[PDB]
Order: sequence, then C-alpha cells, then structure tokens
Amino acid sequence: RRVKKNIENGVAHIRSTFNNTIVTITDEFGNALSWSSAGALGFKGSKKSTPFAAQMASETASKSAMEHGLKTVEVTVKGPGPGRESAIRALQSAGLEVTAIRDVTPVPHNGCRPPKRR
RNA sequence: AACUUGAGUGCAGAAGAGGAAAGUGGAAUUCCAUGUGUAGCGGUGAAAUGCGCAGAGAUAUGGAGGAACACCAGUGGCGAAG
Repeated sequence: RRVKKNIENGVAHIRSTFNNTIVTITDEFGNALSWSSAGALGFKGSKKSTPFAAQMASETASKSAMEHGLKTVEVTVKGPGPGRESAIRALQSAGLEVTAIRDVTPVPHNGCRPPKRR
C-alpha cells in the first residue's frame, strides 16, 4: 500500500563511480522502491570499486525489486566506474529482463569549471 | 612636364570565433522546495576529518542565480599583437 508497487515496467539507475556503485531501482516516474549501495554490503575502501560489489549490489537490489514486484526494467548507467557492464549482467542474471541501455552520463556543454587534476 | 606597374579610390564579387552594445536559448555544477526511499554518501593506495536518522546520498518534478558555450571543430578561419 506504500512500498509494494506492483508494476511490470521500471528503470534501474546505476551510479557507477570510481569507488562506489549505487544501484537504485524504481518505477517509470522515478519514485524509488529500493537501492543497494556497494558500501552497504560491507565492502570498504577499494572493495567498493571492484565489480564484484556492483554484481552483488545488483543482486540484492533486484531481490528487493522483485519482492516489490517488477518483471522488466530499463537501465540508466551513470559514471565512468569499473562496475558498469558487470552490474547489468548481474541484473539480467538475477531474473529481471533488462531491455534498454539509455546511458545518461552528465556531460556539460563546457559548463562549470572541473576540479583540479592530481 | 608627362607615364602607370608601386600605393590608393571606384565597380562587380567573396569568406570570417574580427570588435562593441543589447536580447534569447539548452546542457551541466551548486543551493532551495516537494514526492519516493533507507543507512550510508564522499574520499584514498590505506583510513580520517565533512555531510546524514531533523532522513542525507540515489532518483523524479520544479524554482533560483552565476559562469562557460559539448558535437560542429579542422596544420580550419579572422585580427597588428594580446
């Protein structure tokens, strides 16, 4: 009645940064059902940056997504991390049917000034 | 004192991020407001300060302002250089 959204279609946003991978999964209108951050499975340091943490994060996001009720999601990957391609195969291998890869990484049109390099 | 080649005007054409002033646009960063939602986010080689249970990050819809103009974009162009 509040969180058991029986909906056939959804979308999964994979914030795949360089030292985390947050896999949230939601409906079409963006109201979030659940996430799984890669630091919420006990991975610390550069263990979040491994694709195994993104793989297990897509597994434990898809468990809560399928108990809320989802059968087909689209995917929106965001970020140049390492766990971009492994997380969609972990989402497909956990029972959800991934259809569209609409990659939305935010590119400015020479917008704000970037941070200084190392 | 003549001449027309140098130089300059005319006529017919040509291209250009050349300059100044004003207006409009879209993406992105940040902040604020709201909806969803739970325990982390960010960071490093390693962790900590920092933010977050007053509900942060993530996502969605807006609003605010400021700065710079992805692709085009090229040993391309323009300007005396900057």
